[PDB]
Amino acid sequence: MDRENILKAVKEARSLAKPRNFTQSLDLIINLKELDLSRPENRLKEQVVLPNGRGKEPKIAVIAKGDLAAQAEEMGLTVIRQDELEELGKNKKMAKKIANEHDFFIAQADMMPLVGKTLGPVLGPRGKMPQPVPANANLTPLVERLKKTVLINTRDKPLFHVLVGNEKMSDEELAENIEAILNTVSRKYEKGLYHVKSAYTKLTMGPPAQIEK
Repeated sequence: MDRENILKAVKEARSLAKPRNFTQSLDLIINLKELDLSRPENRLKEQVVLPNGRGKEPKIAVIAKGDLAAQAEEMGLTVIRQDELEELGKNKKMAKKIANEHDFFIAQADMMPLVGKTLGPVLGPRGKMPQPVPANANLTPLVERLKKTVLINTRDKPLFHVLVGNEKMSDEELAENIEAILNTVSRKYEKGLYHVKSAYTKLTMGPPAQIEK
């Protein structure tokens, strides 16, 4: 899992991927070996800020009110104010829709029990429960980080995928994105990257090419 060998598997995944009428994204498949995923201390669940971003920007919703919601409308983010949160509670159709349409949710801190009550049946099963920020937080740092945030999640199984980017990125960029994920498996566990049995790269409709080591 050294650079020149990630760069090689990124290149072999591209070359083997028959071109399509959309920009295919590159997925990383990690196989974990020797770990007990019945103990939660061994389950990886991290937010990694990829250095080079993630291909298309993720849609972000801001459940707030006041200045914090004045900033998000300004940034062009989807704003769900308190009033609109109450109606969404009565309407499970419109609630599964906002959830399946946004990648990340940010809620104003004090609105979280009210989001727990109203949108909670939706986002919680979906894993999109909002990240709380102070009522006076500046959303610009936060939204910057989140535009390049993906989420490693083993749940209970020795296997996971993470998107590391798309076709329109260089091999070098996708190398440093994959290396940013691997450096995280390595940081968690004390034997390090010994728990990576095999690791593959793949385009959306490409074949998978394993990273040599």
